[PDB]
Amino acid sequence: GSSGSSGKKTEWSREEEEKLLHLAKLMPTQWRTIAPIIGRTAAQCLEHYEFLLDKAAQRDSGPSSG
Repeated sequence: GSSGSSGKKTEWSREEEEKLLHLAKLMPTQWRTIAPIIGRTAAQCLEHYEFLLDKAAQRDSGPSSG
């Protein structure tokens, strides 16, 4: 039981992201630590992070054959 209003949901910001990509890469197996280091929960950090990776690819910007 919920409503389409602010509260349960949580939108990230350029800042939260930038730092996320950094930490995530630093310790991809320490979400339990990055969570409290960023502000969001382990699940939130991982969930959001992973989402970014895919989001980036989708971006029209063509990938760099590597």
